[PDB]
Amino acid sequence: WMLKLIVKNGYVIDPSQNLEGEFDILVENGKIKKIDKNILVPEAEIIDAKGLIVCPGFIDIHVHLRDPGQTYKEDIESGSRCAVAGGFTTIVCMPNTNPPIDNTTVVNYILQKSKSVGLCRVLPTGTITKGRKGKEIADFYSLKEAGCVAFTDDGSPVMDSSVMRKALELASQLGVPIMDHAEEIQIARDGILAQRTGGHVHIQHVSTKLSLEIIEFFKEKGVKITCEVNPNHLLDRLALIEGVKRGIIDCFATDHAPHQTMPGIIGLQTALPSALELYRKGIISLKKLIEMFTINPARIIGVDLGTLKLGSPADITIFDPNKEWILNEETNLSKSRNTPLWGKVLKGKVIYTIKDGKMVYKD
Ligand SMILES: [Zn+2]
Repeated sequence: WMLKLIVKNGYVIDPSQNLEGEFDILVENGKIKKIDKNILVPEAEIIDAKGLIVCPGFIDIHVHLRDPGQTYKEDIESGSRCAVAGGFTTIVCMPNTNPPIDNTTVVNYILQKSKSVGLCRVLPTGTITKGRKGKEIADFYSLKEAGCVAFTDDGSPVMDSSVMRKALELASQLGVPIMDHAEEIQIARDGILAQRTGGHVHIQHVSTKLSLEIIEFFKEKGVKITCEVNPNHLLDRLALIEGVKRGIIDCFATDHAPHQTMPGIIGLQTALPSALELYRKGIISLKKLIEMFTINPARIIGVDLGTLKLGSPADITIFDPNKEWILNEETNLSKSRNTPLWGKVLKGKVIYTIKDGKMVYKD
């Protein structure tokens, strides 16, 4: 047993606290104890983070773990390993498993599997409708009480506006978001219903300038609408890039989508170097990049993660923004390989991931 850990010599960035600079972090018994220039205490393990960025552990709010149902493509274990290698300490799994996440048995399965794997926290979402069939609303209260943090029929958009409106009403009562998603009309419908219900809607896919302008319209009017983009897809790509620059897009989300034969691509391990390309091209600041992986996704799902506040669980990611590497058979932790980044030089690499004060990944 080791009780204390010092992360020394790193560049700490914690946007939730407007904190940034060359600081050490003292972790004691799994929680953040002190952040200061220079810390040294006896009987501590020391990580030397010189030349690295130290930030809250990343949160990935759109992952397909294919478990249950298609576990030859990915499973909770392999997806969890991809996630911590990518710097993520918390991942949110989508409910289009087989069977789908529409009852408490499936929720329990995912939570028990995740506890047995012991790498990142896996938060389940539930379906909006029973069987994702689009007709009959699921039991949100029971699903939420079992652990679901959001609801979506992901895979297939909810088509009936009356179903979406009911879901947003129930969601508003429970304080959780609905995740959704011809594109432009659906986003407008969701914003309008979010405004009328007081519900929070998260838009999972935006591909056009008009879509971004509509979202920004709703955000300016104070509607609880947020959206995401997959950094791996950024390299209407140019319109998306402007949306990121202007702050319309709240968060990066991988949409890790394992396949073995739009197209969905795997993404957990490459999210960071992809995002860092936007930083190197001057599209976003480093602080904004970290926000979009930490505090912003944390706020979208309403969890007290994505910070380095004192007393918080010590979920910490430590990365080298300039380290070149390649996603290939030597580094891939997924059961699938479906990404146009396969075999290409990436720049930016997680070096350590720490969850509850324990090193769960090391480069
Ligand atoms: Zn999806």
